[PDB]
Amino acid sequence: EGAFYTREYRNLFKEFGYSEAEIQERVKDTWEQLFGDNPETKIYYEVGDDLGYLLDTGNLDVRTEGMSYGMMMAVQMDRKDIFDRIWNWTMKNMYMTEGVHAGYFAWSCQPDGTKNSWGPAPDGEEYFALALFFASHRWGDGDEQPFNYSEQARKLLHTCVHNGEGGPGHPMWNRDNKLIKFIPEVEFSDPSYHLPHFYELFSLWANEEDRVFWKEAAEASREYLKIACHPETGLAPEYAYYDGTPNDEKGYGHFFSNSYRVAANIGLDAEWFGGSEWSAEEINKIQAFFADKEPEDYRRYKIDGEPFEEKSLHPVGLIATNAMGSLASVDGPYAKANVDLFWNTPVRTGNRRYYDNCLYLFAMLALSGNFKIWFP
Ligand code: NI
Repeated sequence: EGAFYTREYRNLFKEFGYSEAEIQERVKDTWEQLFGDNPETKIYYEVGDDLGYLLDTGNLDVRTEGMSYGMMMAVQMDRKDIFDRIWNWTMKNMYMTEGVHAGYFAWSCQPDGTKNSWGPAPDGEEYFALALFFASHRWGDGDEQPFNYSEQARKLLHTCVHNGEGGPGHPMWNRDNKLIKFIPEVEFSDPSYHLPHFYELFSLWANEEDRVFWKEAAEASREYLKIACHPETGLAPEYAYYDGTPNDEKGYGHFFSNSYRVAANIGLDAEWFGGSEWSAEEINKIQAFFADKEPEDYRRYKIDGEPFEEKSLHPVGLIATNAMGSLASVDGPYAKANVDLFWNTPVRTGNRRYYDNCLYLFAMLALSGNFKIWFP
């Protein structure tokens, strides 16, 4: 039974023999390397007294993926100061009041706040919403907008479901199949965006008129991952059609950066809402696939496992996600090896560090029993 029910979170590092003191130290150190004055590893930058952002180092921009991640990290770490800095920057610079995506958040901005696009990225929105609910529950709603966290969350999820009913906009979920979309104007998806464990919580906390929908989306997403993951290797494509098969029209049909998150998501869903035979077997497949492969040699792979010449752009993120997946198969043949590999992998430095280090901190939180549900 999941932590949602027991309110006890598995400390998998501890269960696998790491000391409580060393785990505590490693979690704090990871946070400090990302959010403190450690220029080589840092991804969070403070602006003035009331702003802050996470920098996508690989593209020199600020993304809703990163900002929503940073808010989730901040609430998990009980850092309202950092949470509010990031959320303030997000509302000031990213929230759109004009155009077909009014009510959503521009997916990419320059560090100065200028929007690079008026298109949103749904995986940002869903992380903003849950981070905001958690903020409301840990700290209480603030008296001034936009710090009325729970209202902001419910408003945002309203738009995600209902956009287009009163205007030219489009929803971020397909209303018929209850699946999250890659972007509002397309009819295909991205397996890594599927967060059934978030949707379960939305089914308790969103506007009441959408609570049944959110339960249905949770179930739809669990079913969708079964068809999207390769049956032998467990590998999911970056983009996939609603039928579960890869969308490779622009090269996103393979196992690469986006896909890494699928294992992590399965891990966290198992911890929060309970294990399943499917999830255990799926993590066992991915870990089996990587068992005989060196991190230095990790590639892009077709989902059937065929390797490309191209190396993984984010091999540390791949390590972190595979290790976080162990929460879904704690007795799995490779579960300990994956957790140990992660323990022995430092936080990343250099221009490509942002994505790896985000996945890294999520894995550190989850594997130490510190990626929690914050209830009202
Ligand atoms: Ni120590």
